[PDB]
Amino acid sequence: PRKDPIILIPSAASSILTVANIKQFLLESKYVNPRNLPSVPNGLVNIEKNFERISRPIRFIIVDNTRMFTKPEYWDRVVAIFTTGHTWQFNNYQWNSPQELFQRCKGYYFHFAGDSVPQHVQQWNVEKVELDKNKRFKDVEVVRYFWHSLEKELISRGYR
Repeated sequence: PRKDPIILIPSAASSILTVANIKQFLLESKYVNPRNLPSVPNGLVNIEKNFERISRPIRFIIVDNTRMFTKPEYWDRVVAIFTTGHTWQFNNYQWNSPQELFQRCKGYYFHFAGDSVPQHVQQWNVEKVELDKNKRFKDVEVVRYFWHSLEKELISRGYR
């Protein structure tokens, strides 16, 4: 696949990662409360990543909505989905049940250490990732691990 891959990150009130704070997190390994940053009017951010195990840099389109999906083939480009924990998140997705969706797209569920994971989310085939509420010294490693996790997924989906 050669078009830019897509990461879906819609948000709910409880979301700890949204399009508003995802760049700071993934590029600077700096976690910031998303309500304390400028909103992103179009719900779209771009991030370029140079992976160790992929030759060319990869440019991600990271969106909080599915308005860009004007042809079904856009859905084939979705390589990761951040989940809010609401099952209604997927209602308008090409694959709208979590079982099918997370069999073919990598899912993540981020939450604060100490906060319980909803039972239905625990059952989903998504990777649960914890962040400290009040310490930030682990963030560098969490982000390194996230990128490694995503790199592995890209290689498996044929990105070279």
